[PDB]
Amino acid sequence: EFNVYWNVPTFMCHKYGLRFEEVSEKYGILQNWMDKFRGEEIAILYDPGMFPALLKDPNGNVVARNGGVPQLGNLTKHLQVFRDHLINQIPDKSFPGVGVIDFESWRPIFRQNWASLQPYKKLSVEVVRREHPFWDDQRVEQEAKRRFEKYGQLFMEETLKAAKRMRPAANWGYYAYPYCYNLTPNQPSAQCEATTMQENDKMSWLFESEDVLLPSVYLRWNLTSGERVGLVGGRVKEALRIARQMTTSRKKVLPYYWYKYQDRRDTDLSRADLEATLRKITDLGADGFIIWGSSDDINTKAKCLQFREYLNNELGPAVKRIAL
Repeated sequence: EFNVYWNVPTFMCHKYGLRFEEVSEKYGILQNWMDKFRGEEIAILYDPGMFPALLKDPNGNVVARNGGVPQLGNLTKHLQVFRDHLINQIPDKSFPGVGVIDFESWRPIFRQNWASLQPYKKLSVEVVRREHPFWDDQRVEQEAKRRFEKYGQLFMEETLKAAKRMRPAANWGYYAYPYCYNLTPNQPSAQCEATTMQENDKMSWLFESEDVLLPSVYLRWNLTSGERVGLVGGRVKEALRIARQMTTSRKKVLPYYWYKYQDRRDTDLSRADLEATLRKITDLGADGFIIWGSSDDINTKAKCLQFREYLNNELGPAVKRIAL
């Protein structure tokens, strides 16, 4: 089987009379009943509970939500808020659909918190310096890294188990794991960075307890045709690699797919990119893919009509002829 899921917030277009019934009626895409955003087929939860995170105010200041870094956070407070969000957004206890937890504040591996996520390393190190003024550099750094990676793990594993316990028939997964970093400043080519694969092997606690793996395979316009396919190919092969190593049960590989170029958001994917990239996901043996969209791209009547036009002339037909 191969299943395509609709995770575009087309519920925002319903007050103009566009209900997008053709998503499932003509193209065979799995869609929540009545085109609701959260329902029996799929539900995404953006930043749920109260994960420790570093936020920057408009005032300029750094706001540390629930500690900033996970070693300074309160798990029980996080877990109770996570409970309220889950209950409200997924009220049905027998929800059998794909459950996606979208949490992107920090990565659980200390090293992977580079570029814009560097402040998490800095503050982790800083706290240890405060407690131990005489410790040498190497020592402080090592201890900072062990505390971040222990509690980082703990926050992620305990939220997944709480979701699994309260909605035991759902297929749960974290958005964007496993990472690969191909065609990125850290790894210029189309293969995943070698250290990240080893780090993915070390994260068996995550991949063993999830049901679905969801690498994000968003295309960029400033790439050649072959690299757009290599971009997808690399990430999905990494996910399939992990999945066939898992021991507790079959894992599903459902890549997150966007119909806009991420570096050129006002341009929808060309027909040639849709075909080559959906053909690649299919050829590799993935179990399906999830079509996503942003609120900012269909928050007006004009944006809804144009999206609906793109859907019926290109996206829909491409999904039906290549994938279903």
